[PDB]
Formats: sequence, C-alpha cells, structure tokens
Amino acid sequence: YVTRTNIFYHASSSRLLAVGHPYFSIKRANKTVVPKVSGYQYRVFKVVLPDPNKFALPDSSLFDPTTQRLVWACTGLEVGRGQPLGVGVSGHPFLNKYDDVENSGSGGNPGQDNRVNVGMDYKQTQLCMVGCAPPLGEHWGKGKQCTNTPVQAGDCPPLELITSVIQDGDMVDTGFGAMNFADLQTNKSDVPIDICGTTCKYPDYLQMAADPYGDRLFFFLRKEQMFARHFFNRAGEVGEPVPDTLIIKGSGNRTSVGSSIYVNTPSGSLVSSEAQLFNKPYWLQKAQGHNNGICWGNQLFVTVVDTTRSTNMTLCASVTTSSTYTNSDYKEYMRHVEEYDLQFIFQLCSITLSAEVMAYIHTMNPSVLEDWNFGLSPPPNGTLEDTYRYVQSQAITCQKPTPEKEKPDPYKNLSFWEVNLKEKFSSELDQYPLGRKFLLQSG
Amino acid sequence: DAYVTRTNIFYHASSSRLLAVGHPYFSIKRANKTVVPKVSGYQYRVFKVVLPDPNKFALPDSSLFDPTTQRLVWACTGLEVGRGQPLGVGVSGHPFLNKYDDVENSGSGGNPGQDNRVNVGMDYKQTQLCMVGCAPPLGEHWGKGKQCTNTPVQAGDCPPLELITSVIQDGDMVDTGFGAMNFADLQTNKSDVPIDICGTTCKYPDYLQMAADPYGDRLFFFLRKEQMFARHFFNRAGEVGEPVPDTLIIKGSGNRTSVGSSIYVNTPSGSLVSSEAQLFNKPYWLQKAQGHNNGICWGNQLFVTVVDTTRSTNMTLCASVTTSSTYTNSDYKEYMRHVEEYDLQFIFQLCSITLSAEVMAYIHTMNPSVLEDWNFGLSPPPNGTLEDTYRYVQSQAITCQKPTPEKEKPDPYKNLSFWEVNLKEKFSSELDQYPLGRKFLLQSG
Amino acid sequence: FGAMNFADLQTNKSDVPIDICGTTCKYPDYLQMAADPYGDRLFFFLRKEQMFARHFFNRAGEVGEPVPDTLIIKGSGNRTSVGSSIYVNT
Repeated sequence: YVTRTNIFYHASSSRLLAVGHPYFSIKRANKTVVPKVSGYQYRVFKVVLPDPNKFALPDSSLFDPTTQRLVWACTGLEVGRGQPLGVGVSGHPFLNKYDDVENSGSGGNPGQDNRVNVGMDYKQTQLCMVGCAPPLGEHWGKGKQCTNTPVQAGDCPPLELITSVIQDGDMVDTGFGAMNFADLQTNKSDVPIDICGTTCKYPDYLQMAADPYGDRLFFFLRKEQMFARHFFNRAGEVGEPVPDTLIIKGSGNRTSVGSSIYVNTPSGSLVSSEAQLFNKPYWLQKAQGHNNGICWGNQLFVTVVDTTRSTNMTLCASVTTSSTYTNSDYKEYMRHVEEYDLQFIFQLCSITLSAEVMAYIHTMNPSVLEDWNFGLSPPPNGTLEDTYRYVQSQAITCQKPTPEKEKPDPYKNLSFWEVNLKEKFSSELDQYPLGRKFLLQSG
Repeated sequence: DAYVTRTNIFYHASSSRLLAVGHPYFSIKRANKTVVPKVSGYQYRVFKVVLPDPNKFALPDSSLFDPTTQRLVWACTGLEVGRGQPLGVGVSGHPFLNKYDDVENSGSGGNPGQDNRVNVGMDYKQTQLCMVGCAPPLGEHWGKGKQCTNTPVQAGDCPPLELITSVIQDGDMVDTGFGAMNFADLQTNKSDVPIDICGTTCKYPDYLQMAADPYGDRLFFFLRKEQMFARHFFNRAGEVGEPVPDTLIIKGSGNRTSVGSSIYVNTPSGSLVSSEAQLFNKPYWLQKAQGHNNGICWGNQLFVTVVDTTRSTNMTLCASVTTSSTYTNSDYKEYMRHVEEYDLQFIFQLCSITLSAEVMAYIHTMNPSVLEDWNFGLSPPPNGTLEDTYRYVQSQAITCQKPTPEKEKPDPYKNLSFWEVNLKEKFSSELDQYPLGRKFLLQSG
Repeated sequence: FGAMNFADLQTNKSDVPIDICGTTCKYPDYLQMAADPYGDRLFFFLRKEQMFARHFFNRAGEVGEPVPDTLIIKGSGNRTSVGSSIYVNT
C-alpha cells in the first residue's frame, strides 16, 4: 500500500564522546567532575532526524503535495566502532568469602569481617538493537510478602519481574541476575563495587516479539559467551538450615558447621577479532516484522553493548618528586575510553492519504498524530459519555498534584545518551564508502 | 499416514508466560505442604499439552468434511522453545564429602576414615535436548537387590544390578554423568554426591528404546547437544571392600605395608557457553516423520521435554536480622532461590480422517481405551448384556455400596505428577499478525 | 594497555614493561581512512588478533578516590585499612 520511492541518502556523525572513570561516578553536590564511564554500561543512542515533508524536495513530480505525505525509510544500517581491543576488569576490595570450597576440607569459625580484596573478570558480550521505538529491559525486585503473618527482617521474599525501559549508564548482568543489588543485597559488600549501588538488566525478546506494530524490533544479533572459573563461599550466617534428613551429625570439630553457601566465579574466555558483528553493514532488504523500514517521528533507537574493547586505563601523578623510591610518590587515577559512530542509509515513502490509513497510525500510535497534520479537525474522537473532566464548579474535585501531568511524556526521566544529527544528509553517494558498498549490492 | 488427507487449515497457539522460582537444593515448607518447592536448573522438564476437540468448534465450511462418517484431529507442524533468561550456570556441592585427598598432585598419602568430611562444591556436565511425542517418554536408571539366591548374605556384599526402564516425572534431576541409579539405594553413606542428588534419583533416556516401538508416540523430533571435560581427581574414605589382588604388585616395608587408596574419584567439569550452538527460537519443520506417527496428538494431547543448563544460574541475596552494628560475621542470614522461564509457541494443522472398519480396528490397536471419547463408536450388541440382569439380583442393602463400581481408568497415570499447561483457548485462524506465522511463508515460499 | 604517551601519564616509570616505559603506543583506526574520499591511505585491509586474561594484579602507592561512604561498609580495627582498587588485567 506504500509508495516505494527512488532516491537514497546518508547521514553520519564524526565522533561520540565517552571517556572517564570505569568504577563509579565521583560528583560533588555542587557539580559533577566525571561520570561513571564504563564499558559494561548499556549504550543506548537516539538520533534526531528531520522530516521529509519539512525538507523541501525539488524532484516532487511523482506526487501531489496535498493528497500525499512523506516519510523516510531506513534501509542501510551500519555501526561504527574503532577502539583497540582488550579486556576490562572490576571487583570488590572487601568480599564476603570463607575460602576456595574446591580444595579445602573444612572451614574456620566465622568471626568478624573476612572481607578481602578479590577482583574478577566478566563475560564476552556483543549485541545490537535497532528501531523507532525504545526497548524494554526486564529486571527484578523483592516481592511484597502478603499480610498473613508479620515478617521479621532477615527473610526470603519472593520476587516481582519488573518491565522497564532501558536507560544508559546501567550495566549488563554477568550471570548474576537482573535483580536489585540495591534492594535485595543489603550489605553493599557481596557483589562487586561496580554494580552494588544499582541493578542490572536484560532484554526479554519474546515479549519483545509480542508486538503488532513492528516498530520496536526488526533486526537483532547477539554473541555473548562465558564460562565459570572458581568456586568460593560467602561470609555470614545462613537463614535456611539444611535438613537433617540427608546429612549426618558428626563428632568433634565436625559438629561445627561448615559452609553451605557456595559462590561461583564468572570468567571470560579468549577474545575473537573475526567474530565481531561490528562494521559489517546490514540492510532491511526484507523485513521480519511489521515495520517495512517505516520508522516514525524521524527517530531512531540503537543499543549496542560490548565487552571486547573494555580495557581501563592506569595513570598516576607525582606528589613530592622524590629521589629515593617511596610509596608516597604517586596518587592513582583511573579512566576508561569508549568511542563509536553511527552510519545510516535511507529511502523515502510517500504515504497515500485517506482517513482509513489515518486511522491506521492511531491504531499504531496516537502521540505522533500531534504533528502528523492531515488537517487537525476531523479525527472525530467524540462519542457519548457522562462526564469526567469538564464540569468544574469544583466542590468535590480538588487540589491535585499528580494525576494527569507527569504521565504524557514517558521518556523525560528516562536519562540516556543523545545524538543530534538533523543536517547531515547527502544526495549523491559515490562520495561515501558504505553506500558504495551498497552500490555493488544494488548493482 | 497415506490414509488421511492433508487439509488446508492452519492455526496458532501461544502460552504467554510461566513464572517459576524456588530453592535449588531441597524444598522449603512447613510440616504440612509446599508453597515454595525445590526448583533448580537440572531437573527434568515433563509437560502436558492439552488441545480441545476440533469437531466442537464451528469450522467454517461443513461440506468438505462429514461428521457422521469421520472425526478429524489436530496435527503438528512446527514448534519451538522460547527460552528467555540471561545466560549463566549456578553450581552446588555437598558440605560433607567422602574423600581421602587429591590424587593428582599427591603431596602425601592418607590413612583412612576418622571422620574428616569435606566441603567441596563443583559444577556439572552440560546438556541441551528437545523431545516430543503424543505419549510421555520412558527413561532409565539402575536397581539393586535380587538374584538367583543360592547363597546367604554377609555384612556388605556385592549386589548385581538391574536396569529400570521407567517413566520420567518432572523434578527428577538430570545426571552430571555419574550414574542413573538410586542414590538412596546404592549410596548408603548419604554424603558422597551433591546435596540434591543424595536422596533422589538421576535418570537418563534410552533413544534406541525410543526407536523400539515403530509407531512414534514417544518420538518425532530428536535433537541434542552436550559437552564434557573432567578437571581433577579424588578419593573416597572408608574401607577397601573388595581388595586389589597383590599377585602382580610387589609390596614394600616401612609405611608401605599399609594399603593406599584403591578407590579413585573423578571431578567432572563444564566448558563455556556457545550461544550460537543453542537450538531455541529456531523454527523447525518436518514434512516427513520417523515413526508411523506423522505428528498426531493421539489423545488431543502432547508431551514436550526440554532441559536447560545455559540459564542454570543460582541466586543470592543478603539480609541482616540485626538492625545495624559494627560489621562481624554474625550479622546477615542468607537465602537462595533459582529463577526459571519457559514458553511455547505452537503452530498446527487440522487433519481429517476417514472412518472405515480397519480404521476403527487400528484405533483399538493403537490405544483401545480412547475410542470411548469418540462418539460414533456404538456396540449394537450390549456389552453389559444383562449378565447381572441389569442389577436386580436382589440388592439386599446393596445401595450403600452399589456405586462402588463408579468408573475405572479415567487417568492412566494417577500417581505420576508433573507441571503442565492449559491450551484449550489460544487459537486463531490468520496467524500472520502473530510472531513466526510470517515465517510460515518463508518455508512454504 | 592503552594508546598513550605512557612516560608522560606515568611518572613512576615502573608500572609497565620495558618497551613501553618511555615509548608511546599507537593503534591504527579504520574510519578516518574510511572517511577519506580518495583512498590514498586505504584500498584493502584485514586484521586478526587473539587475547585472554591470565592473572589479576595490583599497584602500590597513594590510594585513590574511594566510594562516597555508603557503598562501603566500614571495617573494624585491622579491617579499617582500605587499599588498591587498581585492577591490573594481565
């Protein structure tokens, strides 16, 4: 039903800032000096693009400027990523830990504060997600216990699966679960320090496969490998005693209980250069969903998260410039670099205009009708109803801080990294490389 | 399969979600009942699919088929496992293990027993599999205790073994490769294996036994992937039992007149995940099956078994019964659960049958107990036939117990238990606005 | 380890091996070469690299900036001492 056009463009930025501290965000209450800039953080970008009915087109002899609209059609998609390779690492300098359970006979008596410096690697991961609708991240928090008996602190609760949109800055889980280590962990010491202040996420694809619009997902790959290195313990008491059915009470020191909690050790394998999905161009020559290149609002969502170039930088600075070697010479400083760019090739679609397909987009999305004009008057939404909002000689209806004002813009508290490229088009494409790579593909 | 006609009717089904969490190692409960059962990654996954009768739905045309002759049924086309968790393995062990010491890097030799039980946690082997069929599958493990019995038994003899072909119930742990055998029976130490394996039974499927009956009620799809490597080596602690023959060894004096370890124990291990090596969310298409059964839910009913190790993570959270204090090791008490996620995405084809005598003979061959659900099976001579003379011997207070013949066999497996799912309700004609029903067009072309 | 003038950024001259103590490592990009519309610096390229992590090590000296007092739970007595969160990949 769409009108496939004839002319293709391209835009790209030149660079994208991401440099600074991997471990955490040091920020004064007056001002921020550097955010937590880490490789493991989710990297979501949104470009803003212009509108093709806004940009005047001189070769418009195909279509009449009243009976038709115009929308872009994203065709060629390409991820720019150009840093040197290398693994990063984090940890916790104070970890609840008895010993290696693998080669040890029994454990000592838990006294006070066996929290020591252990610093651990993470997994391989590379991914991509492209659309004109934001993606959903699925995480958990503690389920509220139901009021049958009063609970004491120190309990196992159940757990609610929480759907949320994905921000920037939050990190991916490393097989430790999309769970609130803010809420569920309560000691601030059991998981590493990079994540202990927050929670981690993961995208659920099957509910993401459950949309009729197609505008949220049409193209997606993944790699993500991992193995487990070691087996250690926690340090503390156990809220659940293991039963005496399948165990035997011993004698002597064996009557003193050993560790029941075991912890794993997530760990990365060898890296690969060849297996990277970066800088291989992709095209929706055919769609898998309901978005046949029809991105809306001149808006794009991209999220690509990587662990491969994750190396964090070491740098020191002298304090006294001493001659004979001391330990009081150099104060430490830790940063970590990231660098990306985005490269995209497009098409157009001139929309045939009736009220039926004007009723189509409302059945897809009602928000962008605010600028999709057609004549603003005859969407006749009005039908018969009693009254909710429009009878105000007030007397029962009141002071109302919340009810209708915080809801209509959903993404304002969604804090994520942004990109503004509303002028970077290109008519001819022999002067741009990846379109020339397309030019042999088109022939 | 050449007696039915492949129709043109194709629908879609969908289960939305299946939330399931629980403690990994054992089940927590009071004395009464379980609200929080033992859930972990390595339990076998027995399920039941339930489909409604196709004749009771108003199919769009009534002329191409005839209900007075035949009673059509669903037929399967292509299904897949929609696994949905972040990838990761969670491990366990047993806090009191039977062991001398390590044999690999033998620093010094041991002397047996004296109760030095060992806390060692280790990983497992890896599996991935999928298995379907209109009848639930049959697994195996080993048994103990019976012989031809000519000789008496002393304290602690050697028993022979016995293979137990048995059904898989859900919650049964899949083995780490040790042995499909009753650990409650053969492992009397109650200490030697990890904690969820100490009392229960691990089992395993026999695929050639699935290849035995040539119908195919237990198999028409069969895909697999497993990997394996063992890291280091152990002993046990105890007594030798059967001694090694010294007829080829040469003994020695000093401390070496004493016996060393003869019992030698592996420590198996797992390799990394390979996310391209999985088999989930890839649409599977079989135009030609492997048994006589070309994908028919005989019973309007199916059985799927798929066990994961990739998303086998354990999960922790810390909690202090204390309000706040200066930090000791006596502050927090710990709790463990284990997340799970499974969903099913289901495409079928309505298939017509025809009624003939050898047809209704063959249903009595296949499962004779099922035609009573069908309606056009009527016996014109009576089966009750007034042998009891239609219940009038005298009924001398028979009324109280007259109803004790109610009805028998309403379930073939009453004591068998497993988790399942209702699917009487999730159907639609045009699957195109559903996911993967557009991928129906790809394979068809 | 990084694309830097290391002897500038490290005044210790002892936190890296020898051939990077007073030198400066570089690494070729692709994209600026991809950006040029002439290609006198690019017409055919390829690469292959493998790496994994052996160990984790530390550095000793003046401490850095710790967390803002809440993600730490303060140790007791001997455990009051806090050290190198400098996490050395290998």
